Amino acid sequence: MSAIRDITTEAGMAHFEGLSDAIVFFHKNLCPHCKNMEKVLDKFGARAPQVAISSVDSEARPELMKELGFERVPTLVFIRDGKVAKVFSGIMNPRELQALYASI
Repeated sequence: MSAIRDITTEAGMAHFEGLSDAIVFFHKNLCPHCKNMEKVLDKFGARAPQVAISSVDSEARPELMKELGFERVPTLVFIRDGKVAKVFSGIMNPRELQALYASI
């Protein structure tokens, strides 16, 4: 129902271009807001077992977030069909995570 932890070795474009479904939450150790994303992604994964949610430690891979299109507040990135279908920077709730996901 949850897998939220760094997957830098499975988050490169080289296999992300060949995946079917993947979610990755970008974050930093110095971040009050990043907490909320864990709480809501837990309840999302528990309602969406077929998709896997990990994190990425963006502070220790600042080029990976940059090439994936961003450099800002905590960000949710969504892979579908062997490409990035969404990049969302900012806060969400689980009910809206479900709606965003189901819309992709």
